[PDB]
Amino acid sequence: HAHLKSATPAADSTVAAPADLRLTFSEGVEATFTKVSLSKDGTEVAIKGLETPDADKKTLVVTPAAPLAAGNYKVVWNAVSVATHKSNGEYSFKV
Ligand SMILES: [Cl-]
Ligand SMILES: [Cl-]
Ligand SMILES: [Cu+2]
Ligand code: NA
Repeated sequence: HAHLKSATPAADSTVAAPADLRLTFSEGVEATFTKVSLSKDGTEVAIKGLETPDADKKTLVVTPAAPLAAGNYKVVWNAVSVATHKSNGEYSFKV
């Protein structure tokens, strides 16, 4: 199963408004079937796009519609690996 190994913004870190979120998994994930919920103080934030650029499909780029307002973000993810297996988790961060 795909484990989330790291993100940027990194879990609990503080950053300036990033362009996007990068989620780096122990395995290839499918952009098509993978879900990522981004919420800011308990309100859905608009994700415009999910993509795996590289061919290993290990890094998931999650592009919000707007650049991110300063504050507290919860990421809830439901990965679907290149072998079709579902895993899930969550983490927080701030800008
Ligand atoms: Cl995990
Ligand atoms: Cl959304
Ligand atoms: Cu597995
Ligand atoms: Na199976």
